[PDB]
Amino acid sequence: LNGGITDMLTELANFEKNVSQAIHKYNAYRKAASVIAKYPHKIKSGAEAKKLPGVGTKIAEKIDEFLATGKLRKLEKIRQDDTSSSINFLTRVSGIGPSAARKFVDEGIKTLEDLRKNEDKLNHHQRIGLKYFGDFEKRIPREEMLQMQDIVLNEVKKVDSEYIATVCGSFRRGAESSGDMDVLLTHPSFTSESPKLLHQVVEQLQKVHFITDTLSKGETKFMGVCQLPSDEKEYPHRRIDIRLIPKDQYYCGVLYFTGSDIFNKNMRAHALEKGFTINEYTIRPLGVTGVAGEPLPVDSEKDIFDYIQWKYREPKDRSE
DNA sequence: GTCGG
DNA sequence: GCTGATGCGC
DNA sequence: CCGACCGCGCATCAGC
Ligand code: NA
Ligand code: NA
Ligand code: NA
Repeated sequence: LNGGITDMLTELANFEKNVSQAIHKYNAYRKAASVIAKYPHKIKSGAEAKKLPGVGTKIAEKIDEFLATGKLRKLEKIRQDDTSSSINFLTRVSGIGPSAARKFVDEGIKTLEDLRKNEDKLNHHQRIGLKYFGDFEKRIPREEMLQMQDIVLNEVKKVDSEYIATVCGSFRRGAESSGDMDVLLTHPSFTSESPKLLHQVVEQLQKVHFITDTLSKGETKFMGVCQLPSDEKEYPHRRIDIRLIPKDQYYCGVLYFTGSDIFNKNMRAHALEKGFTINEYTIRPLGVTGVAGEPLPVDSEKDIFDYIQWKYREPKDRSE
């Protein structure tokens, strides 16, 4: 209903992140765009929007200007500035953030073609981002997410049957498509109390030509690129993350990385109401002075809901 | 840019 | 070479 | 009025 407005706000967000290097303004604009996107009426004025949380005085003014004129002069200015628009474009390459993009543009590197000419000036991450520029911007239909899941769960199984693997994100909530694949991994041998555990899994996924490129990889986190097996149309390359988490912190991690972010907000709020604090890693009781005690045992997501006396919420009912 | 202490 | 800072994506 | 707004793992750099 307010597609024009939320587009305007997103454009402003991208400009603050990429050109102004103002990450909190970026997120303020995103917050505004989200809350307006969800508003079940066609906004008729700035004052109306300002009733919404995340929408303040300045955004209300831009909404008035947009509604009267169908544009923002601030945005037209920005779009007609070659430097700003080139900086903004270059950050669409994974690995090229606001700093690299400004540096590149400063020396006349402004397009994909320019990057290709200057690949010697890119780091490994950036080269991969450039290589799969188009594929990385594609969404992943749920039916492919399911084929990808089966591959990952099976190959993990082949390395060792005690591995536990869970594909999280909006996917786990029943999303009809995903931006990437986020995999949480654990193993009985890994706990916060006390060895190539992730490597063995990455190596096997490479072995079967599922994982095709690595952006980064250490003992607990892998970020890379994967592709489904193809005499017909070859699949786009996709971003996959794999995180190795201690088993005693595993289901808190699943909970967190399943979201939604709004769901996590309401659940941490409710946990506090009842004398617990939940973060990505643990659920801890609060003493009366507000001192967090030791992390509680967690053997499943359900355990966390139990502790705070909340009725178990199916992942697909976790929109908020 | 918006919010809350 | 070593340590701590920064950039980056999440 | 003023600081918070998540903060972490990894790659790379800055400074030594
Ligand atoms: Na508001
Ligand atoms: Na980028
Ligand atoms: Na605050």
